[PDB]
Amino acid sequence: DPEVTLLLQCPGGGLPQEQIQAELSPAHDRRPLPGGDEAITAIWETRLKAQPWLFDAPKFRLHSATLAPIGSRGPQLLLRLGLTSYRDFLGTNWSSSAAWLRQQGATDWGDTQAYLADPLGVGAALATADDFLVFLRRSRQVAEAPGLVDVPGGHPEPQDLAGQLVVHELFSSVLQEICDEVNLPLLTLSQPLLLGIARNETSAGRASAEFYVQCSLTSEQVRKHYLSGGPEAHESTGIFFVETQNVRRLPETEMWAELCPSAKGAIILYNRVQGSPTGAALGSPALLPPL
Ligand SMILES: COC(=O)c1cccc(NS(C)(=O)=O)c1
Repeated sequence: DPEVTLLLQCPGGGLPQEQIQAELSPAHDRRPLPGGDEAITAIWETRLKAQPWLFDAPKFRLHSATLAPIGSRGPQLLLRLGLTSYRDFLGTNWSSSAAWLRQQGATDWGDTQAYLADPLGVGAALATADDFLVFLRRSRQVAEAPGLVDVPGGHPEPQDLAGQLVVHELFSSVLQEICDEVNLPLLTLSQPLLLGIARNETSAGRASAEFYVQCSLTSEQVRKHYLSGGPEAHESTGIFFVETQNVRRLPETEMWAELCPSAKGAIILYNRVQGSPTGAALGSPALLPPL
């Protein structure tokens, strides 16, 4: 799957909030463009002159993630974070010259991402009480991956000492996206576990943190909550469910060609970190059938 690469696969079935450190530093920001940031300003002015109702927004930028030696005690992951914006994103990752910027970045900084906004997305493998994952159908009238299948998530907005506040706002925000879009009560939701981080190669390699959340409602109750919002309560145009049994082989189904890249990352990481049993019990041929 060339539109998704894994940057991080978390250990021990996935990492709780309490085992993650963030470092938020201007050292982690995008580098100024070779000819200067005037190019970003130009693209932005042109866009507002077509769509004057648009507004800019801060985003978290992923610089890198470092995993501790496996089976160690103490914090298991360090996320190195800076700040970007919607505007810097439109002017870099979504620019026509994004492939050229990545190459100038290798030359100048030995980093394909150095000239890119790279805002950090979040997504969820969201399981029901009756062992299904939740999927959403994207509007055919939005710009990014129109009419494709997606999982709940978003692009959180800002505001280990501030670092802990940052990690808390990342975990908080995956639950908040589930409450806003799927219309579920917060109290039906487990604390998220981080499964890993995936990169979208169709969007110049911008990264999404992928989480696992369990809901106490059955699929039938989740559908009722979703639909009871009405067309204005969600940006998606439908909801649907696949048995966890059937997620194992989803990359061999015709559904795979319809999944947007960040949802592909969420399913691959769910399969590697939450699926894939290590024990004799869940390893046994009758519980884990071959091929
Ligand atoms: C490039 O953007 C930043 O680093 C940054 C820092 C601080 C605040 C914001 N907010 S906004 C609404 O201007 O996009 C962006």
